[PDB]
Amino acid sequence: MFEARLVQGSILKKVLEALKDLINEACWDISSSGVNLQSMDSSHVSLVQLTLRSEGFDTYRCDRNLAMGVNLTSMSKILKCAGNEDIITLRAEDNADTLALVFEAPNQEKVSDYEMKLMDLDVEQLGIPEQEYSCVVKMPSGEFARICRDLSHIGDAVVISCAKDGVKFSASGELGNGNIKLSQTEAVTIEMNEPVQLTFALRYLNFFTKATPLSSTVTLIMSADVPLVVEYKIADMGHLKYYLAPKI
Amino acid sequence: MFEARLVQGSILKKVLEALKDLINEACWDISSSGVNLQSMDSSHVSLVQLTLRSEGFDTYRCDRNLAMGVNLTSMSKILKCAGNEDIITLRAEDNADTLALVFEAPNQEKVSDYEMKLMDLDVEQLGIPEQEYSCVVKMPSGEFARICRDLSHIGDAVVISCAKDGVKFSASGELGNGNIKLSQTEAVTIEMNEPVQLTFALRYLNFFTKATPLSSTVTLIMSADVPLVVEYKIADMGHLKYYLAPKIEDE
Amino acid sequence: MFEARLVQGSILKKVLEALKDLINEACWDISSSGVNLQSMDSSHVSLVQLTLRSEGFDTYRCDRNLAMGVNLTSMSKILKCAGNEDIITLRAEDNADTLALVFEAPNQEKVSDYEMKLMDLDVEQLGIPEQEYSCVVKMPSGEFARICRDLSHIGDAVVISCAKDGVKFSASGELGNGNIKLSQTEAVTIEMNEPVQLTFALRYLNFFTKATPLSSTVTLIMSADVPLVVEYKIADMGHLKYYLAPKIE
Repeated sequence: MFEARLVQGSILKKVLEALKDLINEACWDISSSGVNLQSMDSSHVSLVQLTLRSEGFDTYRCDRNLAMGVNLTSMSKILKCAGNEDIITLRAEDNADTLALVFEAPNQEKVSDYEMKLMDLDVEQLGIPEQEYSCVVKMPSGEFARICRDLSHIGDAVVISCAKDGVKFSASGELGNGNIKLSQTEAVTIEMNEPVQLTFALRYLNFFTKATPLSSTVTLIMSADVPLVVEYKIADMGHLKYYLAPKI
Repeated sequence: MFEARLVQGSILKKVLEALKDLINEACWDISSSGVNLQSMDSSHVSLVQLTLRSEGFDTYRCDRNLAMGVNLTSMSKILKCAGNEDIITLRAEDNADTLALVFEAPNQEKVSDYEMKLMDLDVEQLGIPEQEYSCVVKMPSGEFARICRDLSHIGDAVVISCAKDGVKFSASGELGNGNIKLSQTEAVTIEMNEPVQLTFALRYLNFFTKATPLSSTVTLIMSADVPLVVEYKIADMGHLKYYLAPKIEDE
Repeated sequence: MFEARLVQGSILKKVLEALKDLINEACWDISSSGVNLQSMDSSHVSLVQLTLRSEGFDTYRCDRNLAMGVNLTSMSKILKCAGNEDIITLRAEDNADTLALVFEAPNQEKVSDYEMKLMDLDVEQLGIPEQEYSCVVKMPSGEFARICRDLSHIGDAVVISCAKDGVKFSASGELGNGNIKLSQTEAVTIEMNEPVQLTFALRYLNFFTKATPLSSTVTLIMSADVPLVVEYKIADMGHLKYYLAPKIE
């Protein structure tokens, strides 16, 4: 048996909202420590990793580890049927085949029960090398989303430069060019251990900022020659992290 | 002759909003007791009936019965020109041809006058079978609209099964299946005099829920072998009722 | 060297929003008295004129007159990158080629710098139409926008009839007709020096009401024989005026 009860169900809604634009299907790895999901995006450019610890659920039981193949488009459509204050319960039998989602309204007079067919996917885990923290930028998540949206009107790629005084986002295109300079202060903190200057495709960052509702801050972790990490904390539960390799 | 003054003009706006998605044209029957309208949908699947009693109007005068053929799209375009707090007056001369709508703002500095051409429509007598109240469900109108929208993501048809303790709405499709169970308590009341289980096309129920702004509650009246009634009360005036035949089973 | 600092940058955002539906490219004429723009719209029916006087800017310096050819679509995209409370500075070197727009948040922790390529345009050469103030109506801008939208559901043109006590807006089409009567009082004032009854295309007036955010009042200046003026004041700075001919003449 697998059964997990989450009183703040909107978390799951926001999680699915943050993944379906990027991934069509993926494996949810369920174990006694909680829920882990790792997947390349459907264009095989970026990597996504989700962690939800068992301690963040109001009830959690996992008799046997399972790897559930899920069409995220379908699961997101089902989670649109939950109200933002619903209690959400996931349940799956040993040897999978279907996953049940139960939404209990807080009045207690209405209960919704959805059953989703599970898919047959063979995906193997990619390893994540140890992180080098050359620059770490923590900033309001809405400000980062607006930065990416603004510069994608100028160009298709952003140059992120992190040096002692601050962090700069630059783009260049047919209409001209732009840059946005942030200095350390809705607080902005900058840990610069060695300067970095890297180029990234704005299309993928604009996908990553769909996780903005999960947290009021985002963390950017940059180092030379390794993927940028864009990370959102899922309070008292885990994280959603996106990895993106720099250009050229 | 005909003249009716309605101080809460937004009612008419909401009425037209609730009809234009289902029917294009309809005959407004005007008499001294008030306004009646009945029409099948443009696909002749569902039926709509509207009553606005003369007593719900602040002024009401009708010297001779009229059957006004109205393009509901045009009437809706005109009523979009009224503000939500406008006083709305309808006026028509004996033997019709046009309907006048006057919108008076509450400031009193602005008055709008619209004249709408009427049209010639074929009217087919339709009878309503007396209602059998096998199951009656009263619930918040917003909750019913959300139930219908949620399950139309799962499938195109909803099975409504009504039993002693409660009512269940079920759907099935690709993606899988879902059901939503309501128990008696934003109050939900369930009168089950005999069990009913019927299937209905979610597309038409989704048309019916465009009436949600007229009332905070909706009533579902279900019986075996007779069309479902989905009813919204128009407080202190009348009602909008929608009728939908169940889907026919296979074999 | 041209440099202009505007502490209420949202003015510039609203201006570009009020022009971009109507004009793709136009010349911004910069002089020591300020910023002037005039252009026919992209369909060559209506005329648009913008004035922003130097005194309205908190800083203003113009060493030499410039004619900056600007793609207004590009400029509006850049100005969407400014927040509504940003301080905006425009800057251009002598002999143009690019225009710099600097957006400073008021906390001072964020600064955005955009460089926009200018273009060489062959301007049409236009006079500003003659004025006669036969009738002048001042009214809330939102009410005027609502009148134009509502009647464009009835017909393609509005007949504006002006009398001493009030003004009437009428339209007619295949579904029927409508009129909206305003009397002099969110006040509407009417200076009627000669009676007027004039017809104008609602499609173009509906373009003009995109300037509604710049002002809570709009002024209609009507005459037989010269173009209607629809005017929005840009408070303590200038105006945006739209012109439409009453007749084909």
